[PDB]
Amino acid sequence: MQRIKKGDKVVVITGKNKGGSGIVLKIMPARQQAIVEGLNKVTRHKKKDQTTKRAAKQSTGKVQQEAPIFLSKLALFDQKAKQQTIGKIKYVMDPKTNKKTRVFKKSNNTL
RNA sequence: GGGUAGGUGGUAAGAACCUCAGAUCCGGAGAUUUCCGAAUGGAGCAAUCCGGUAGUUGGAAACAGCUAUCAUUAAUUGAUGAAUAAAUAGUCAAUUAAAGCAAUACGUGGUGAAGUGAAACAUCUCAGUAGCCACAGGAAAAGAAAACGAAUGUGAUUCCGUGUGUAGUGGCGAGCGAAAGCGGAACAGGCCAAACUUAUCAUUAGAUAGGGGUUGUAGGGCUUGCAAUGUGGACUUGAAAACGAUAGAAGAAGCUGUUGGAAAGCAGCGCGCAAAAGGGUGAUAGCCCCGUAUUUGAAAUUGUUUUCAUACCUAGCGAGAUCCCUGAGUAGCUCGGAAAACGUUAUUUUGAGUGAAUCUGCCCAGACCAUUGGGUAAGCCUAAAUACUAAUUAGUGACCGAUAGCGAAACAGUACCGUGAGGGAAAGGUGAAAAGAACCCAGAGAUGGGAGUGAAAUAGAUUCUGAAACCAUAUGCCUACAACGUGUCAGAGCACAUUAAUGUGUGAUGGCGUGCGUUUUGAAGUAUGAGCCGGCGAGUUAUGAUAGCAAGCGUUAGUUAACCA
RNA sequence: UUGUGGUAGACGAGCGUUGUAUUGGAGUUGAAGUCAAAGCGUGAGCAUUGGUGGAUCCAAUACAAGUGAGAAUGCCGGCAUGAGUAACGCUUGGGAGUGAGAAUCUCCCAAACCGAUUGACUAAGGUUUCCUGGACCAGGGUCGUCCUUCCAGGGUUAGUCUGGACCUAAGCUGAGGCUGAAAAGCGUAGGCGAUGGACAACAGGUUAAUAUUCCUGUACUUACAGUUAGACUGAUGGAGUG
RNA sequence: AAAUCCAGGUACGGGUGAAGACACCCGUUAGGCGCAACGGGACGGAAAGACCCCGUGAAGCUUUACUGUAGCUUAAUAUUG
Ligand SMILES: [Mg+2]
Ligand SMILES: [Mg+2]
Ligand SMILES: [Mg+2]
Ligand SMILES: [Mg+2]
Ligand SMILES: [Mg+2]
Ligand SMILES: [Mg+2]
Ligand SMILES: [Mg+2]
Ligand SMILES: [Mg+2]
Ligand SMILES: [Mg+2]
Ligand SMILES: [Mg+2]
Ligand SMILES: [Mg+2]
Ligand SMILES: [Mg+2]
Ligand SMILES: [Mg+2]
Ligand SMILES: [Mg+2]
Ligand SMILES: [Mg+2]
Ligand SMILES: [Mg+2]
Ligand SMILES: [Mg+2]
Ligand SMILES: [Mg+2]
Ligand SMILES: [Mg+2]
Ligand SMILES: [Mg+2]
Ligand SMILES: [Mg+2]
Ligand SMILES: [Mg+2]
Ligand SMILES: [Mg+2]
Ligand SMILES: [Mg+2]
Ligand SMILES: [Mg+2]
Ligand SMILES: [Mg+2]
Ligand SMILES: [Mg+2]
Ligand SMILES: [Mg+2]
Ligand SMILES: [Mg+2]
Ligand SMILES: [Mg+2]
Ligand SMILES: [Mg+2]
Ligand SMILES: [Mg+2]
Ligand SMILES: [Mg+2]
Ligand SMILES: [Mg+2]
Ligand SMILES: [Mg+2]
Ligand SMILES: [Mg+2]
Ligand SMILES: [Mg+2]
Ligand SMILES: [Mg+2]
Ligand SMILES: [Mg+2]
Ligand SMILES: [Mg+2]
Ligand SMILES: [Mg+2]
Ligand SMILES: [Mg+2]
Ligand SMILES: [Mg+2]
Ligand SMILES: [Mg+2]
Ligand SMILES: [Mg+2]
Ligand SMILES: [Mg+2]
Ligand SMILES: [Mg+2]
Ligand SMILES: [Mg+2]
Ligand SMILES: [Mg+2]
Ligand SMILES: [Mg+2]
Ligand SMILES: [Mg+2]
Ligand SMILES: [Mg+2]
Ligand SMILES: [Mg+2]
Ligand SMILES: [Mg+2]
Ligand SMILES: [Mg+2]
Ligand SMILES: [Mg+2]
Ligand SMILES: [Mg+2]
Ligand SMILES: [Mg+2]
Ligand SMILES: [Mg+2]
Ligand SMILES: [Mg+2]
Ligand SMILES: [Mg+2]
Repeated sequence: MQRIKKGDKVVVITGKNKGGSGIVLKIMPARQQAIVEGLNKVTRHKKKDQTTKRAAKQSTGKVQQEAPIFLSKLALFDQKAKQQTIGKIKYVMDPKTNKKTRVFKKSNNTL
C-alpha cells in the first residue's frame, strides 16, 4: 500500500512551512510528490493568450495555486487520539476483512 | 496470479474520458501478427506487378468479394511409361526433411600468401598466421594401444606445472624445439564383421530378418557339465518429494535549540540494530521516506537432484576336441610429396604402380638382422575435466569522467562525403521549486532599463564555475632630431601608499647589449622548426638473464609451481 | 685543508600531480576552482589576505602510476596579422503606392538586350522546388516590406496519352545437365529484357494551382449476356503478310 | 576573404662574420603617421629539390644474370585387348 493517499490529513515536518496541516488533493507516485491544499502557494505571473474560444478571455491575474511537495516531507496526522501527534504507520492485516490497514506505532489508532 | 487508488508512453500544459463489480502497473501462459526479406505461384528495378486451382456468396455472364492451396532439391511409396518385347531412362501424385540468419567469440576440415627477419637473398622464417570456402555444436575435436619405452615399469582421451630452452633439428646461419618420466584437474568403457545356427527369397544368395561374439597373462565358435538369478549402465516411460528461476508481503529506532532562504550540518539529551549497503529528501540523516539484514510466499511455465516401479542392455569357474573364425587392393615395397621439434626419416599419412601371411600368424622397441620383450592394424560410438561471451540477474573496480571512456552520455553509424564498396563527426549541467519575468518606459519588433518571484537575476532560457590568447574603456607616468633582439645596470622628475618592506607605478638621460629549440668543426643566421593561446601528445607491460643494494632462512641448506580450501 | 665552467654521458639527493591504506583536522559563520596584490624558499615550489564561486578538501607516513609540455611543416578548439584590403561572377530612368525604415518590394510609362532564342512543348533528371497567405532567426556576395528561404493551408482525376495486363533484339537469368579443391563458371527447355513492333479521341471551355484526364459537344475500341437473321466451326500446328 | 607570420620600435656607406647583414664595429643621414604608385632587397611567398649523390630503398622494363614456373614437345607406366 502507500504511506500517503488522496484525502487523508497531512502535515509538513521540514522546510519554511512547519506544522502546516492540510488535505492531500492528488498524489503522483512516479515523481514522489503530493499536492496539499493551502500549502506551497506559488503565484505564476499569468500572461495573456488569445487563440481559442476560451482563450479569448482567459482572465488570469495573480492566481495562487498549489505547488507539489515531496512525499518525504509529509507526515500523517492523528485524529482518533485525544492528544494528536505525528507518527509512523504499520501495515497490519486484520483477519476480520483480510484487508491491509495502516496503524500507527506510537498508539493503536487505525489509519 | 501479484498488487493497489490512481491512469490515458517522452519533449506536455490543456480538452475529453477511464477507474473501488478492483483500473493503470509487474509476472506466467495465449490471441492477432500488413508487405519485403531463405521468400518458396510467376516475375521484378525489395517492401511492387501479374496469376492458376478447389470451394463458397452476389451477377443474367464477363466479373467481383471471402477462404485454402500452388517453388526447388533429396529420401520413401504408388501410378504411368520412350527409342525397343520386356525393362530402365523419363513423367505425375502423396508423405517426410533440407534451405536462411547471427555471437566483430570459441571448434573441425579444405585451400592458403605477402609485408618482415636472416642487417642483401633464393633454402629457411614470417606461418600453416591473414584471407576465401564448407559443416556444426552447445561446446567441438580426440579417444580405449598392432601404445610408451627399458624396467621385478605405466596401463583410453583431454587440460595445467615441471622436465628445459634439455635431447635434438637448422644456407648447423637467423632460428625452431618435443617425446618419456614426475606432480595435479577429471575419470568409463561399451558395440559391430567373421565363424556356428534359424526362417525366407525361380534359394544358382554371393541377399534379407533373428539367436551367438567382441579378444592379447590370446579370445570366440564345436561337444559336455557345475554355479547363476543377482549387480551395474552413458538407459524409456510414469508417480511422489526436495532444492530453485520467472511478480511480491512484512520489515526497528528523535525531539529540542543555533547560524542559515532551507538542517540532515553544529550542540544538548536520547533510542534501535541479524538493518551503519545504497538512493532521495531545499547543505554533510543509523532513527524523514524508499529500501537493506532477517523471516516468508506461486495459480501458470520451466531447471536440477533424489526415491519407487517400469521397459532395454548387463554375469563366473571347469573338461574335451586339435577342428573353424578374428576386419585385403589392406599392411608392406617403388616413384613424387607431406605430419611429426626435425629442412623427410625409424613412426604416421597419400597422388601413380605393384602387392602379402593367417596364433609355430602379423606389427613394434630411430637404418637393418638375430635373441628377448611389448601390442593385436586394415570396423564403429563415447559423459567429465578444456575453449569462448552477443545476451539475462546480482555485484565489484588504488578503471574513464565530455579532447577522457565504445566511433556513438543528445534521436550515432545520424548529419555529411563518395556511382559504389567504403569513410565518418561535433554537441551534457538554470534554479530547492518555473515560482521562466504579469505590469510600466523607449522601440516596428526582437530586445534593453525598471517592477515582480527568488537566498542569489552579474543564477534569465546566451542559462554550474569562467583561464589565456584576442578586442575595447579609463586613473597615473612617458613619448613627434629619432638608429631601437626592445632588455639590463645607473638615473632626475612626476603620481601614489604596501603581504612596512633600504616601498610601488612610469622612465628625460648615461654605460653595455646580434632571440629560443634542432643539427653541426663552426648558426644573430642570407640553414632549419614554431602566427598566438589552451587542452592532448613520446621509455610501458608480460615472461626470463645478469649486476648493485636490502631482508628472511642457513651449512646434508634454501625455496616451491600447478592444484585444493 | 683541497675544491664548486661544462655538451654526450655516469652517479647521488629532492619537488610536484592523481588515487588507495592508516591516523588526525577544516568546511553554507563558506571547500575546490578562479583573479589580484608591494610575501617565503638554493631549485623544482610553498604560503597570507581580498574579490568571484557554491560543496568538498587538507596534514603526516607508506604504496601504485595513463605523473611533469615550448618546439615533432605535431592533433583539436578559439583568436589575431594580412585588412576594413582584393573581390561582390554580362541589363537603365522616372511617377504613384505600401511600409517604422525603399536605387533593390508592388503597379504604370518608357529604355536596353534575346528573337534557330533569354521564345513555346516534352524526354532524362530533380522530388514539392507548383498555388495562396504570413514572416524577415539563418541563406541571398549590398539592401529588402521581397525571395526557388521559412511557416500554415492547398494542388497532380485516363477504356483511347506515357508504360504494365501483348511481343521480341543485343544481353541477363536459367530446372535438368556439363565442367571445376570449395565458393562457383558454362549452358538446353522455359522466363525476363525497349532505345523497336501491334493497339480505340478530337475540338472548345473552366480553377490561384490539373487537364487528349474535369465539363460540353460529337465519336471510336475490346470483352460478357440475352435476342434476330445468316452461315459448319475451323488451332498450341503449316503457310502468307507483318 | 587569401596565402604568410619567433617577438619587433624594421636607414645608408666601408669593414667584419658560417666566407653576400634592418639588428655586429666604425662613421653618415633621418620630425610622428598615412595615401597613390613601381618592384631593388627582405638569399620574398607557394612546393621536407624533380637535376647530383647517399640508402646493402621501391616500382616499371630488358636480356645468352641466377633460381624457378605456365604452356609446348619426347619417353616409361595405368586405363589396355
Ligand atoms: Mg487480475
Ligand atoms: Mg620472403
Ligand atoms: Mg631481409
Ligand atoms: Mg634489414
Ligand atoms: Mg565428440
Ligand atoms: Mg514492503
Ligand atoms: Mg522502516
Ligand atoms: Mg542518509
Ligand atoms: Mg614398418
Ligand atoms: Mg613441418
Ligand atoms: Mg603372439
Ligand atoms: Mg633398436
Ligand atoms: Mg585384429
Ligand atoms: Mg566522446
Ligand atoms: Mg569539448
Ligand atoms: Mg549519400
Ligand atoms: Mg536583467
Ligand atoms: Mg559566451
Ligand atoms: Mg556561465
Ligand atoms: Mg623630443
Ligand atoms: Mg640633428
Ligand atoms: Mg650606429
Ligand atoms: Mg641606446
Ligand atoms: Mg639604455
Ligand atoms: Mg643592439
Ligand atoms: Mg627541449
Ligand atoms: Mg648541416
Ligand atoms: Mg656544413
Ligand atoms: Mg637577420
Ligand atoms: Mg634553404
Ligand atoms: Mg633540415
Ligand atoms: Mg616557419
Ligand atoms: Mg600549442
Ligand atoms: Mg637482485
Ligand atoms: Mg659542475
Ligand atoms: Mg595525495
Ligand atoms: Mg577563493
Ligand atoms: Mg603523459
Ligand atoms: Mg589565418
Ligand atoms: Mg582586420
Ligand atoms: Mg595594401
Ligand atoms: Mg588598393
Ligand atoms: Mg575593388
Ligand atoms: Mg552580378
Ligand atoms: Mg547595374
Ligand atoms: Mg535587338
Ligand atoms: Mg528556352
Ligand atoms: Mg524545400
Ligand atoms: Mg509563389
Ligand atoms: Mg508572400
Ligand atoms: Mg543581407
Ligand atoms: Mg473521356
Ligand atoms: Mg515483357
Ligand atoms: Mg518505346
Ligand atoms: Mg500549368
Ligand atoms: Mg582572418
Ligand atoms: Mg671575410
Ligand atoms: Mg629533401
Ligand atoms: Mg637492393
Ligand atoms: Mg628489400
Ligand atoms: Mg605423353
